[PDB]
Amino acid sequence: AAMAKVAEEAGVYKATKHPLKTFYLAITAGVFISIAFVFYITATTGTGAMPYGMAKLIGGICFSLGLILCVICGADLFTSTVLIVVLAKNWLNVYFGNLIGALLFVLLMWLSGEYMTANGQWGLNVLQTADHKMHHTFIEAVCLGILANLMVCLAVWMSYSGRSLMDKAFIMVLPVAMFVASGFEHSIANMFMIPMGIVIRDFATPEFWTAVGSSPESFSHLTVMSFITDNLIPVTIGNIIGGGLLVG
Amino acid sequence: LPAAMAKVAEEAGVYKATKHPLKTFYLAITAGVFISIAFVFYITATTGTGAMPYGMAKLIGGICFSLGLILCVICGADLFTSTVLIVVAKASGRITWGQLAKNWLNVYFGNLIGALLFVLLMWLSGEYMTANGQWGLNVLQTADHKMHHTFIEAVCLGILANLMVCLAVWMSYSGRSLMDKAFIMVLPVAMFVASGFEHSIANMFMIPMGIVIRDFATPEFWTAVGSSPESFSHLTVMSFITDNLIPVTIGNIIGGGLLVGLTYWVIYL
Amino acid sequence: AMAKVAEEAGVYKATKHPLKTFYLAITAGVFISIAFVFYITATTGTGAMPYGMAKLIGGICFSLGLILCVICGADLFTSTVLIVVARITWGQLAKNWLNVYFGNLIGALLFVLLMWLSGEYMTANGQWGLNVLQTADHKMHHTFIEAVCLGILANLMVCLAVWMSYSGRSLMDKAFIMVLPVAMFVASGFEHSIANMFMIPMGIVIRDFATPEFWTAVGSSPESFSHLTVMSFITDNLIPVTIGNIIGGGLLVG
Amino acid sequence: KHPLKTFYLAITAGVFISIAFVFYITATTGTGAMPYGMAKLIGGICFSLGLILCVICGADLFTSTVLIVVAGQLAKNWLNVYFGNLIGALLFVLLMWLSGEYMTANGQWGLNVLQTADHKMHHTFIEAVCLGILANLMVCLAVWMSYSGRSLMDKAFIMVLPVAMFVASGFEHSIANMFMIPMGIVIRDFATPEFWTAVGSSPESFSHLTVMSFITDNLIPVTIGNIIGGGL
Amino acid sequence: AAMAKVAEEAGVYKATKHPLKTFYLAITAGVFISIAFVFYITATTGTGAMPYGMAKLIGGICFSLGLILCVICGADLFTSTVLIVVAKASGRITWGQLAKNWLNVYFGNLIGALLFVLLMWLSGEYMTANGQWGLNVLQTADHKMHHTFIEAVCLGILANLMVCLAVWMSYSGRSLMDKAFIMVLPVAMFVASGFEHSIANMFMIPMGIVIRDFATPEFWTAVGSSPESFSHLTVMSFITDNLIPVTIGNIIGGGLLVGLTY
Repeated sequence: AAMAKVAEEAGVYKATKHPLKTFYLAITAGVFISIAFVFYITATTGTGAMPYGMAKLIGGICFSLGLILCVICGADLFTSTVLIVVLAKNWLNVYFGNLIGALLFVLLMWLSGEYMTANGQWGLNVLQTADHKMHHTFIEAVCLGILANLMVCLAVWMSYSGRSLMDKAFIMVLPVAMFVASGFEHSIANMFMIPMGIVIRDFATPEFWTAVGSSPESFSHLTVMSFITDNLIPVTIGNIIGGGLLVG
Repeated sequence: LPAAMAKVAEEAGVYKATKHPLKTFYLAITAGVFISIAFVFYITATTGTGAMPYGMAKLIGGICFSLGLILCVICGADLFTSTVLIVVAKASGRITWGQLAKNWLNVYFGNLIGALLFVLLMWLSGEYMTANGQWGLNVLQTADHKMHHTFIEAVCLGILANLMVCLAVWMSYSGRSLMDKAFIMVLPVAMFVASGFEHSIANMFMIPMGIVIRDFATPEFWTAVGSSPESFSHLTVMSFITDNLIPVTIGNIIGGGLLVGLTYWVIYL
Repeated sequence: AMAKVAEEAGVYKATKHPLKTFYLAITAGVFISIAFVFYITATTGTGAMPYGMAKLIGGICFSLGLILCVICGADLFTSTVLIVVARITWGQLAKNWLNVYFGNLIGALLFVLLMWLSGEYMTANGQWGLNVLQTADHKMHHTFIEAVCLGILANLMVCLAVWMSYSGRSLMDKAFIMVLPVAMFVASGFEHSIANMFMIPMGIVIRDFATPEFWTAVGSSPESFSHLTVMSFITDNLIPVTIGNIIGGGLLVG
Repeated sequence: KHPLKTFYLAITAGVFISIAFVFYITATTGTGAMPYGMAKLIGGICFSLGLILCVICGADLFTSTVLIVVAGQLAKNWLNVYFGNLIGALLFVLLMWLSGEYMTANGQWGLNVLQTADHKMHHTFIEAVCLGILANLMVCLAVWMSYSGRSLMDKAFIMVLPVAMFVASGFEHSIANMFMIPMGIVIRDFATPEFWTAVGSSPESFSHLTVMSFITDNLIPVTIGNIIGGGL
Repeated sequence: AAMAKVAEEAGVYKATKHPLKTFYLAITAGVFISIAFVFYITATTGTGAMPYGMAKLIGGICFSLGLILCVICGADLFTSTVLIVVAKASGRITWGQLAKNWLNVYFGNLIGALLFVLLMWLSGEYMTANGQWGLNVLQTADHKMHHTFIEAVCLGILANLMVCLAVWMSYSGRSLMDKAFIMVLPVAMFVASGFEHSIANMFMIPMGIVIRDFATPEFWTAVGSSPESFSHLTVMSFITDNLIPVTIGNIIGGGLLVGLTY
C-alpha cells in the first residue's frame, strides 16, 4: 500500500518557474524518447524480408517503452500533456530540453559503437529510417505531425484513468504502436533519429560503408540544415496542431 | 435476488438520447475519428502480408483494430449503435420514435463527419505511398473486398459485426480497471474484423479512403503497385452507398438491438 | 463505489425457471459457435505453417467463446459442473441438462444459418469454407472409444477453466485464466459436443449447398466429404462425444 | 494430517502435469523447420498450464512447494505424493492412448512423443541429476513467487516465465517424465504398422524406450536431482 | 515530500545491514541473472536465419525472468536498484561503507554466477540441439570480447541505466503483475541491443571459456568450429577487455541516477 502512490504523485505537472527542474525533467524525456527509438531500431534490424506491416508493428510496440518511461517516471515530453484542463514560454523550455536529452543520447549511442551491430545493419537501419523522414512535402510533414501527436495525447489521456502500473503502462502500447508503425512524425523522436543518422553519415568508417554496401552520398539529405527545414519545423507545427486538435 | 437495473439502463438511455446539446454530435465526430484510427492501424499492420497465412495476417490486424473501440469506451466517445442498448431499449417506455430518430441520426451523421475528416487528413499525409505504394494498394483491396456482397450477404455481415461490437461494450461494463475495460474488448473485436464482418462506421472511413486513392493516386503510384484505377471499378460514392452502406447499416441495427430484445426475454418480471 | 459488480451478480445459476434457462442456453450456443468461427478465421490458409503453431493460435482465439459464456453468464452444457458443488437428483438435474443441451443446439444452428446467409464460406477464395469442411470431416473418423475419450479430454479442460475462473476477482482474472486450458483442448483436437453442433452442421450445409464455382476454386467435390451427413454426425460423433463430455466433467473421486 | 486427501491430490497433480506435457506436444508438433529455441519457448509457455492448474486448484506436486514448507522429517508423504503423482500420470497415459491422439497430424503427434521421450534417455547419470536440479529449482522458484500473488492473474502468470525456461531448456522433471516416457513406451509398443509407415520410422529406432531403462537411466537420477534442486 | 529521506534510510539500511544475509542474497542474484542468460541462450538457439532484431527481442523478453526473480524474491543485484545505497550515500554511509558492500554484493554475484556455470556444465546442456546451444554460448560470449575500452564503458552505462529504470518503475508497482511486467520492456531493450551488464557477463563469458576449454572433439565436429576460433575467451581477457570497463560503465550508468532528480 501507499509507497506506490507516494512515487506517482511526485510524477505529475504545472508549477511554472522554477524551470531548471522543468528543463531537467524535459532532458529526461528526451533520453526516454531516444531509448524508445533505439529499441525500435534494435528490433527492426534485419527485418527487410519480413512483411512490412509486421516488422513495423513490432518496432512500434517496442517504442512504447519511451512513453511509458515518461509517464511512470514523470518526465516532461513536449506537448504530450494537455490533461491541462483547469503556456508557450514553458513549451520553449521543454522543447529545448527534450532536444538536449536527445542529443546527449545520440552522443552516447555514437560512443557505444552500436552502429556496427549486425555487421553494420543497425547503423544502416538508422540511416534509412532517418532518410525516409527526409522526403515529405511541407503539408505531408505537418499532417504526419498532426497524426503522431494526436496518438501521443490520447495515450497519455487514457493513462490517467489508470489505477495500476499495469493500467497506465499497457493502455499506451496500442496507440503508440499505431503511430510509430504507421510512420507518423513526432518532433522529439526525430531529435534523436535524424541527428543519429547525420552523425552516422558523417563519421562512419570506410569499413562500415563496404559492409553495408552504401556510401555517405546515398544519404545526401541527412544534414542539420535539411533536418531543421524539411522535417523539424513542419513536424513541430504539426504536433502543436495535433495536441490542440482535440481541445477544439 | 433480482437486480432489474434495466431501469438504470433505460435512465442512462433517456439522458443520452435527449439531453446535452451537440455534446453528442461532437462526441460522435470523435468516435468517427477513433474508428478511422482503428482501420488505419489495421492497414499498417497488414501491409505486405500477402505471403503470410491468410488467417494470421487478419487475426493480427484485428487485434490492432481494437484500439478504436478501446479509444471509444475509455474516452467516452459516441459510436453508432455500438454498444448502446441504452437508447434502443430505453424505448420500452421513456422515448418516442421521433427522439430515437433525432439521436441515431445525430450520431450517425457525426460518426460520418469524423470518418471523412480523417480520410482528408490521411490523404494529405501522403500515407498511401508508404511501403512503395503497398499501404495504398492495401486500402484499395480492403475497400474493394467490401464491395461485392449480395444485399442479404451485406445485411448479415452487418448483423455479425455489430453483435460483436455490442458484446464487447457489454462486457466492458463488468470492467473494474482500465486493464479490464480495454482488454476484454480485444478478442471479440479482433474476431469481427479478422472474419471481415461489416461495420458501417468503419466502412465510412475505409471505402471513401479507397475512392479517394483510386481517383487521386498519381501515375507513379499505379506503376509502383502494378494496378490501375480500372482494377477497382466498384469504388464510387454511388456504389458505396447502395451496395455497402445501406444494407450494412440495416444489418448493424438488427445486430445491436438483438442483444437487448434478448436481455428482455431474460427479464420480464 | 464501483457497483457494477451488479453485472457479475446478474450472472450465477442453480434451481430454475425453465424457459429462461433455455434462453441462456441458446446464448451459449451462439457464443461457442462464435469461438469456432474465430478459430476457422485464424487458421484459414495455415496449411504451410507448423501444425502445432496454427492449432495453438486457433485455440487462443477459440477461448473467446467461453469468455463470452462466463462473463455474460450464458448456460453451457455441463461446464459449471465443478462449481455446482459449492438437490443432486437423477430426473431433476437431468431435466435441465436436456433443457440446456437442446438450447445449446438451437443457438448453434441459428448461428449456422446466419453464417451461411453471410457468404463467409467464399472467403479467401473459398479456403474459409474448405477449412470448415476439413475441420468437420476430421471429427468424423473416430472409433466409438476414441470419440468418448476425446470427449472426456475436452470437457475436463472446459470444466477446469470454469472452475479456475471462480477464484477470479477481476475481468482480467476471469477471462485470462481460461485462455491456456481452452487453447490446449482445441489445439489438441479434443471433442466438445456443443462446439460440434456448430462445426459439423456447418460442414454439412457447405457440402450440400456450395456452388460449383466453390468446388472448383478449392479443388475438391462434395464426394470428398461423404461422412458429412446428419445421420453420421449423430451416430459417429455427437452421441459418443456427449457421453465423453459427461464422464469428463464428472471426474469427482473417493 | 489426512493421508487420502494427500494421495488423491497427488493423483490430481499427476493428471495436471500430464496435461502440461500433452499441450507441449500439441504445440510443437510439426515444428521441425522452426528455429529450435522458438518452438521450444512456445512449447514451454504452453506447459506452464500444468503448474498453473496445480497451484490454483491446490493439487499436490512432488517437492514443490518446499521453499515454503520451510516457514527434516519431510520424506513422510514424499513417498505418498510421489506414488500419487505416478498414478495420475499413468492414468493420463491410458486415457491419451485410448483417445487415438498419437495418430494426429498424420502421425506426427505420436512421433513427437517418441522423440521427446527418447531425447530424455541418453543422459549420463551426472547429466540427469543436474538437469533434475535445474528443473526443480525453477518449479520451486515459480511456486514461491506465486505466494506473493494477490490476484488469480498474479499467481498464474508469474509462473509462465520460470516454467517456460525449464521446459524449453530441456531440464528434467521426474513427474513430467512419468507421463512423457511411459507415453513413448506405449506408442513404441502398440503403434500399428500404418503409423510406422506414415512417420517413416520403426519401433527399433527407439530401442531405449523400455520400463527398465526408464527407471534406471532417467527416473532415479532425475528424482535425486529434483530433491537436491528443491533444497538450495 | 522528500522521499530522498526514506530512500536514504532504506539506502543506509541496505548498505549497513545484517551480516551475510546480504552475501546470501547476492549469491542468489548471481544465480537469477545466470538463469536469465541461460533462458536467452535457449530461446535464441538456432535463430541464425530469423531476422536479427526479432531473435534478439525474443531473447530479451526471456532474459527479463532474471530481474523479475531478483525483485520479487528480494535478491541483491550489483548497483540496482542500488539507486538507494549510492544515491543517498550523499549524507550517511562512508566511502569505507559504500565500498564495503558494493564489494560484498559484487563478489557474491560472482559466486552465484560461477556456481551456475559449474551446474550448467555438469548438466550437459552445451550439447543441446546438436551442439548449437553451446555454439550459441561461444558466439554470444565472443561478441562481448571485441569492444574498445570506451565502447565497453558506454555499453555498460546503457545497460545499467535500463536495469535501474526497470527497478525504479517496479516501486510504483502495487501487484505482482505490476512489478514483474513493467520490467519486461526495459530489460528486453538492453539485452536485445547488446548493452553490457557486468554480472550477466560473469555468467556468460566464464560459460564460454568453460565450453571452449572442455568441449569434446565430438562437439567441435558437430558445430564445425574449433577452440582456436574463440581465442579471446580466457580469464585474463575477460577481466581486462570486458569485466573492468563494463563494471566502470555500470557504476556510471546507475549512479547517473544520483545526479538525476536534482
